[PDB]
Amino acid sequence: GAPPIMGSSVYITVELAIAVLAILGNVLVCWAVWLNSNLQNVTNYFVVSLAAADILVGVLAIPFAITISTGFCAACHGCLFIACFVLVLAQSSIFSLLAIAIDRYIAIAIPLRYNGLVTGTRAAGIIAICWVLSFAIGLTPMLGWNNCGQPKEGKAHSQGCGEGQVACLFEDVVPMNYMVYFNFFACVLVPLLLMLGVYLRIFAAARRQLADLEDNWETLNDNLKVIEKADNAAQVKDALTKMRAAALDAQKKDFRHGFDILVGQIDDALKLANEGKVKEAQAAAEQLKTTRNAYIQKYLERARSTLQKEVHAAKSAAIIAGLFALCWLPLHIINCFTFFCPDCSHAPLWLMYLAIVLSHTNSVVNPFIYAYRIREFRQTFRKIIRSHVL
Ligand SMILES: CCn1c(=O)c2c(nc(/C=C\c3ccc(OC)c(O)c3)n2C)n(CC)c1=O
Ligand SMILES: CCCCCCCC/C=C\CCCCCCCC(=O)O
Ligand code: NA
Repeated sequence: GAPPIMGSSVYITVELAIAVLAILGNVLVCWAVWLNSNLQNVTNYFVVSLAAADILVGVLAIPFAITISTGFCAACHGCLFIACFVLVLAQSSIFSLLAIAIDRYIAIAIPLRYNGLVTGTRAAGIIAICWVLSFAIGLTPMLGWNNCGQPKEGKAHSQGCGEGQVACLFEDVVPMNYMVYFNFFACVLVPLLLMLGVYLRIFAAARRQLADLEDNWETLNDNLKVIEKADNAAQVKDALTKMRAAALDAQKKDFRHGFDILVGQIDDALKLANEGKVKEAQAAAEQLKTTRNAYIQKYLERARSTLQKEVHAAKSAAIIAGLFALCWLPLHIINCFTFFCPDCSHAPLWLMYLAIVLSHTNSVVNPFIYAYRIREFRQTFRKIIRSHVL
């Protein structure tokens, strides 16, 4: 049996190395939001509420993890705070993720009423409510759902613990039924499943909007080409009416003239054919071709350009929410095993160290996703390096 101090120096070093990277990267995000006003919006106010949770991980949660690793003697309730504080920071992070997904869903689904729903002051109050709920969910064991009533007297005397003190160990103070049913299934697994469902509606609604533009465009141009080889005066009344319903369906100030000019030329062709004049109406329809291929077609590509921009942000936020579940599921399934298969042997200590270290890594990857995926966060970052390194 090798001395345990050697088998722990690499653990403390990895925990301290991750803590330093968690404090620097996330503070840099909070510094860019305060500096650039373009980064000040409802979406990023939830990013700061998440970066603040990642900062406190490397400031308090990681020092708490190194402390409990020793099993030091302390009051049973004082040990509960050191063991369950990371649950508070993990709860608000889930709330920030679920809040960002809802905000992006409103932007793509209801863009006309987005400015009326979300507000700088309405989002700030949601953050405060989420932080209060995260303390309630995270500190549930301190309200009596703990193992203080049945302390392990054999280990208390072993660490030389005084009267009333116990060996601060997570599995000995936090019940497993709380970690698996109340924390994992209810407060972690269920919220993540909703995030998966909200993101499916976002990408599906975006695809539906793209299909309308192409379908509304197909109904526009292909219907006008029908009248170029027409037969009766009513045969063009159908095709011009098909383009009229598609002109308004696609309209849903640079295009304000563009549609008013094109729809006006359309109505000046129904009546021209409403009187039997088929050849005179087709001549007025070539005037639509200029409008179609000059003053309106730029809108269908600008609207298509904005949709692709908005979806790109939905992927960037979904990548972050996906990386959160990846870093936290291994720890939760280990608990599931210890709780569901008692005949099984408990997971070895070296695997417990990998699951905990992996769960702390989540507090480091988020500042990297903002840069590599958001252009404005990159440039604001770079201005901080240039205006600080010198
Ligand atoms: C809520 C997240 N969480 C756990 O899930 C958890 C846990 N500790 C255990 C099991 C024991 C353990 C683990 C590592 C050790 O040395 C470093 C050790 O000596 C014992 N678990 C299961 N902790 C970290 C203290 C925790 O905060
Ligand atoms: C950037 C990292 C900031 C945190 C640095 C501090 C890390 C260590 C924190 C407290 C360790 C727990 C204190 C326990 C007292 C000694 C235990 C013992 O001697 O048996
Ligand atoms: Na986190």
